[PDB]
Amino acid sequence: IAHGDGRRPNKQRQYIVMKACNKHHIGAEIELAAADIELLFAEKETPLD
Amino acid sequence: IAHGDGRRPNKQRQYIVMKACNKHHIGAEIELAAADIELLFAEKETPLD
Repeated sequence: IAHGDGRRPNKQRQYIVMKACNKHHIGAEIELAAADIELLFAEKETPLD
Repeated sequence: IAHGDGRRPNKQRQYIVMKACNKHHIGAEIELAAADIELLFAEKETPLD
């Protein structure tokens, strides 16, 4: 906004802003027993099995 | 919580808690007079009995 005092005039301006992503990583660890993974494949035998 | 810092991720954990039962015992005493039990089985035939 210009005005009538002794101040210098104002040229038009311009702004340039640079933004960037930030990577994030997540990891969870599961253990599974070897007998558990095995007997999911071994055959049905008896009602207690 | 699975997080992206350098420390070791936790495996799965469980607790097994075993509670018990406390037992309590109450006793009160009752006195029946022998002059009072004796007429409980007797035969009555008069308006005083």
